[PDB]
Amino acid sequence: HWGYGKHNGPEHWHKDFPIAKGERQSPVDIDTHTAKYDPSLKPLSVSYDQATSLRILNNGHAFNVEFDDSQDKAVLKGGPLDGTYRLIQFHFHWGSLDGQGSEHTVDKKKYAAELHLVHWNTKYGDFGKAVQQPDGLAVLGIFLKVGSAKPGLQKVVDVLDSIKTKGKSADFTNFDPRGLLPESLDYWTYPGSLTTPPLLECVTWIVLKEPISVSSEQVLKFRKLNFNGEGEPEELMVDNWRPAQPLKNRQIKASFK
Ligand SMILES: NS(=O)(=O)c1ccc(/N=N/N2CCCCCC2)cc1
Ligand SMILES: [Zn+2]
Repeated sequence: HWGYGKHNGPEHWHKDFPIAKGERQSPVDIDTHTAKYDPSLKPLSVSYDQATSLRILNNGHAFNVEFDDSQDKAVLKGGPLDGTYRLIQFHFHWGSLDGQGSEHTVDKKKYAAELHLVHWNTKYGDFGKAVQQPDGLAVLGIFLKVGSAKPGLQKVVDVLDSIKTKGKSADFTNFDPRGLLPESLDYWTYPGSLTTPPLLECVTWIVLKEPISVSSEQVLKFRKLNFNGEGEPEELMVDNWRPAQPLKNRQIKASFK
């Protein structure tokens, strides 16, 4: 099966999933000088005050914090979006070292990690139907740099020892994702894809310019997770990021400056 190992990583994915070589793949390098400011872009509206987390899951490629998406609660709207996108899960990608880990890059700069808040367009009724549409998902991407701790991340970090290995889950209620948001909602946006198989071309990407800082100790605990299941040979869950893909016929737009 696909993964991030020595034999099944991103450069192999195209054999099982040929849209890996498609026209709107993610992530990309954000060349900041060529992104154009679009005065028609609206402020992002992030309304997470009623978000209801339920569980955290090691899915073998990352960990997902899952939400109740059966009511109109945590939604994302505005920005470049038409309509209303509901939060279903968040997860991260990260490196073996602080100098790599992000999926998007900024002028070729890699960050230590990247948070993806995944939302689906309510017009399609559920997530599984949304991923089949060109405007089905909106993923809010947030860079992580290593410096001062993020206090609103620590609840996630501390539960990680309970989901060390693939398939493990733990109840995870009352987690407030507002504690993961940088001060500014300035962003870049472009049309792209899921960054893991099946690599579907269904995402409006919204990448915040301002990173969040997390501590070395916090990111070190991400790197103690395992890709393998319990009782299998230990493979640390590190470098679970896809490299930048060709921009092809795409423009990245900036909400600022
Ligand atoms: N890394 S990412 O945010 O682009 C992302 C978000 C969500 C994803 N969910 N993928 N699934 C795809 C198969 C269809 C339904 C199950 C979830 C995959 C990748
Ligand atoms: Zn992701």
